[PDB]
Amino acid sequence: GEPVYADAVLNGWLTSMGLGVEYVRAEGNTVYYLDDEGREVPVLDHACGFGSLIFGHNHPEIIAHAKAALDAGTVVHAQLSRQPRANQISRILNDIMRRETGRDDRYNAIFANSGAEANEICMKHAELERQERITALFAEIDAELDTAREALTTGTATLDTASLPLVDVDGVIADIHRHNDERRAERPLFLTLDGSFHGKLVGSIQLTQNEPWRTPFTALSSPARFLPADEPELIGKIVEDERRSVLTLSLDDTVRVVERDFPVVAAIFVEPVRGGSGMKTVTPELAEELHRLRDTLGCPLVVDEVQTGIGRTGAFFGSALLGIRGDYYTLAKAIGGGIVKNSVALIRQDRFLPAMEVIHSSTFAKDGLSASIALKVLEMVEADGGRVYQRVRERGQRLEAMLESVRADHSDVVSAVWGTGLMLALELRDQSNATSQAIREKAAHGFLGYVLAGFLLREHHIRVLPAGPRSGFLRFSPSLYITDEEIDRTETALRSLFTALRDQDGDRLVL
Amino acid sequence: GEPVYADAVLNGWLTSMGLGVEYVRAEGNTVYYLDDEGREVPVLDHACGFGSLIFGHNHPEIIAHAKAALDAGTVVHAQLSRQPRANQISRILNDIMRRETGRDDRYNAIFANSGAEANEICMKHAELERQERITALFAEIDAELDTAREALTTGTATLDTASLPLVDVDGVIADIHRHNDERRAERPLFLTLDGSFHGKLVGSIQLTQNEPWRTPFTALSSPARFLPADEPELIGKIVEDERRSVLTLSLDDTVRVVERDFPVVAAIFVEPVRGGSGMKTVTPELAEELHRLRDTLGCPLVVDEVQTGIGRTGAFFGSALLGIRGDYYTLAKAIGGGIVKNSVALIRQDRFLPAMEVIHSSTFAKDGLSASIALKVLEMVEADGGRVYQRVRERGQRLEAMLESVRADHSDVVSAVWGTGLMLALELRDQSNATSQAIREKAAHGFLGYVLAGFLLREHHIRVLPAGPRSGFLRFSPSLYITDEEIDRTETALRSLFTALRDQDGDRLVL
Ligand SMILES: Cc1ncc(COP(=O)(O)O)c(/C=N/[C@@H](C)C(=O)O)c1O
Ligand SMILES: Cc1ncc(COP(=O)(O)O)c(/C=N/[C@@H](C)C(=O)O)c1O
Repeated sequence: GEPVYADAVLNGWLTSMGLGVEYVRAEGNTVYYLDDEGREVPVLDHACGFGSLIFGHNHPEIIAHAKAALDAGTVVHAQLSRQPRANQISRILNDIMRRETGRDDRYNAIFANSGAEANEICMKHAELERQERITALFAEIDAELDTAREALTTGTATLDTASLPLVDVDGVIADIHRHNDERRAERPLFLTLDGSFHGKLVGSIQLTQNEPWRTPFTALSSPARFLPADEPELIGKIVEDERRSVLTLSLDDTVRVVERDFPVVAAIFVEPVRGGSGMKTVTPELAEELHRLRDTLGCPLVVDEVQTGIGRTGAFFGSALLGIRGDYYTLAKAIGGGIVKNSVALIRQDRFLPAMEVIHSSTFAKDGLSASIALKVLEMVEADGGRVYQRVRERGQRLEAMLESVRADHSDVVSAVWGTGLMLALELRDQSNATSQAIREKAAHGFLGYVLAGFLLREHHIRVLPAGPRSGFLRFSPSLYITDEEIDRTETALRSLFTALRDQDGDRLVL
Repeated sequence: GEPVYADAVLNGWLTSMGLGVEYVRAEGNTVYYLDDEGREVPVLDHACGFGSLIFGHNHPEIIAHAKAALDAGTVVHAQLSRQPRANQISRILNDIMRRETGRDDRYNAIFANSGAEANEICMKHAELERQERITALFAEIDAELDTAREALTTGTATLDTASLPLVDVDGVIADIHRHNDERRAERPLFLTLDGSFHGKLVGSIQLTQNEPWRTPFTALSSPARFLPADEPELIGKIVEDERRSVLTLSLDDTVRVVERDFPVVAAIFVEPVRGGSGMKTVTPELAEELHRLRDTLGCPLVVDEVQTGIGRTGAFFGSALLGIRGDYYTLAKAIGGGIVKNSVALIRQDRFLPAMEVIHSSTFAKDGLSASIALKVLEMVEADGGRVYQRVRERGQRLEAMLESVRADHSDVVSAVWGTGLMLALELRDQSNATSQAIREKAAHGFLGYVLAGFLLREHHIRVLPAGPRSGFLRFSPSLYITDEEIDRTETALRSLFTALRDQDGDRLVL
């Protein structure tokens, strides 16, 4: 009961899951904690900043580059001056996306500080595009109203009174303007997939499924409809329910009050590999439903590659690998080199509203230091003719094979292997009906994955963090330097874990 | 017409204002650009990352600490493990606020990546406190409805039908539950001051006055009522207009439908020195209106010290200097040492809802690198018995005196000096009726301050950026190492500028 100033509830909970440890140094795929005697104990990191460390902890090339930038007196804070590195970074991502998609499209870049901040840049730019669409529609409706009032007052046409349910000339027009203004000021919707994770700020959290993370904040910001990824014959009907009309007058002899489409949906968000769903890759059938939706509503499709980008899936863009044709793209995690904080929103130049370049800004965005490190990260992942993607793919295959080898012999406690390249997960079978009270209680609290992670830490010196809404998945997203030995030690560790879980050995698994 | 991938509109605009320059190196209060010959031209930086650089660009102590942290293999990405540096940082801020306010209050710290992110942590925690208050109110209304239905059905009391406008027993209760649920799901309000700047993300931008920055995004998120800072006899009426009622039944013989207060305001936000208002310090009368409002509505008062904190005003907290008694505090800018990105929300432990420690999170938040640099920044500003605050105050006084000396002789084009410590500004008199076409056109576009900044750049090698919604203020927020010579050069530069503006020399001022 001494004074505590941060992290008491968080540390209490980590301690009870068996994850109460302090890492004092990190290098490559290894984090070190101190044992009772003050010796460094090495632990294999499969979490790696939730997929921030494609090149591992404190990669010597990234550290040396950072130290060189600082020794050179890089201008970190040069707001409202020419910062050509922003353009140079966007040029490279532009060239990479052209190469990987064969599409000769150009993208404007807006930088931020976090993946949620890049996603929110896209939500704002989306809303700018919806205000454009709205101004134009309302401009046409005024024209239609002028032309219907000219026809009606002169006597060239008569108002059809069978259409009057939908609301005297001047009065019916006022009632239309009142209905339309009501509709105009209603919040927009965003469309996401079930299990979607797009960040936890006031805007982005509404785009994040995890119910305890989101539902307390529901009232603050525009909501998302979470479209059922696996049951996509239903998406069509869910978005059709969300159609909203404005009113105008239609001239033919006869004038009629008629409904016209109002743009409600600001954007569609998608993860090429679904972090909050336990690393499920978007299927071709779903990609094609999202394309239909985007073409149908004429809002942008935002591809969140905060986690899937910068080579993780064995291409630079996972959207490119899985055929998702986005309008806007977002990057963060690995672009900071595992040491700094950087993010980018790529908005197709044919859609990009130039106001955004001067009405949106951030103190720290586009800083000199994270700009230099981004150019280094892009140089490293592009080096030697794209062989780094090849290494991700071959390490990814080796590690997926091990995970499948383990599932095949422990299918009683493992349902699936999910993901691609080095963004993988094991789905754990429900343990809410477990023999051991200790396990069953943890499973019923949504903690099972954390307990099991605890086991792997204390018994095998392997750092794993769960994913998914009830910690029903074990994440494996290590560096492209993961060795065959480290993969064998992980296999050993998982056979041990899934053998104890089979045996319902609650005393060994739960403290 | 070559391909461009970022910043084309932004660079076009900076070029036309005469601010089209690239700074290649920075040290202390100096930024260097390259002249036509490729020689370094030194420029005095009065912008300093909008007040991020209390210790200047690339302070040797901060650079050396950062290089040591990187060479030690700092664990940057240790998510969901014990990170004691978070607690150690919060301990120090806690001790500093106690010392400066004499209040023995304790604060929980939640870290983020940007000032907007810290402000949005506070908006979310505010909304968590409003959901608590709402659950409790609705719990009591159910009880009052049970007790009114028991009284009415048994016959112990009769329903008074003069109260029925506000909506048969069971039917009037359903109509109350329908009204109440409607109200429950409505967006909350935030209260801010006129000219308020709190960030530009989906949540925070609604809290930011600047109309072109905000009005396009109005539909996305809960709004702010911008309270008139100078006319605070009107605030009372503005907040009273925003009162909203729920309905219940009140038992006496007689049952009556009655209105009860619904909690609508999530939070009050304030800057101790108002960045978006041209560096106006909050007056005691306004501080006391904000205290009244907070005590009256029982929502938290959030003190945004993103810009005013870490010694800028001549104390660590500007709230402490000006007697603002906040519930939550936010810090960012200087805490990154001018090289990394870090922010913190301090929430009073008596109000702090422990769910927030586990339902809110961020990939980059609380990273090892910015944590080590924060501890260094806090060591430096606290060093040698608080003499750093003394130096801010004496440098601040010297620079304010020069700005007042300049206003006194150029009161035709300068209306006021605003701010405190090293967070100062000159208010420029309106130039929309200027003789020179060139000046008048720029003033009418809101660009006057940028034009003048251009002059100071090209004619005197001084970097100044404007503040305020029509760039009607010139900001001066340099490092505590600003020399007497640099202050003299700034005086010379401003006499020159304000003499040309007096002379309406549009050919010298506008390119
Ligand atoms: C796909 C995706 N989008 C957005 C964000 C938010 O980025 P941020 O603001 O944290 O820098 C994250 C973070 N994903 C990690 C936290 C995870 O699911 O473990 C992410 O995985
Ligand atoms: C008082 C205040 N609050 C919040 C923010 C947002 O912080 P961020 O997300 O940019 O890191 C800033 C930035 N203020 C600068 C931009 C200014 O007043 O010009 C700020 O000054």
